[PDB]
Amino acid sequence: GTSKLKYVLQDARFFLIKSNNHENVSLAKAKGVWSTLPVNEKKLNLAFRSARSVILIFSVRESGKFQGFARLSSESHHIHWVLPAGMSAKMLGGVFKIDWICRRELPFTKSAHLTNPWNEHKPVKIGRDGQEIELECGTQLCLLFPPDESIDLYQVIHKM
Repeated sequence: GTSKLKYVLQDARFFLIKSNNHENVSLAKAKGVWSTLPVNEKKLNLAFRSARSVILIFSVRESGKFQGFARLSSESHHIHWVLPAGMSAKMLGGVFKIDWICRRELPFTKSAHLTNPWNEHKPVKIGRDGQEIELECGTQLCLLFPPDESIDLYQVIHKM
């Protein structure tokens, strides 16, 4: 049901994560980890100390979809990521642990009614990697995803 999910999302912060390939999101779902660029790694570390839950909502560039969402379980710490033209293995060296909340997709067509105040009220799908999503927009976006019956939020709740 949605009750435990709403509990996890209560007073959470939300960040849009953009990945240039599906390979890295699949790796993150398999291994429960994410790495980002230092500007964003600093923001997420700050946010992790500031809020009961920090939620990353993932979208693979050009997929037209979100691929799921997850809660930070740690700050970064120093995996075989697939690097784009220009990115370095040292820039992605900081590794966050994450607990997936939903590994199911949501097409952007289903989130067209949600605008993000922190990105000039553009549709929530629009945003650079690391863009923060305002509370109400982010909560509604998470609730649009199909429920993921493989996930038991009980152990997620037993970390907050």
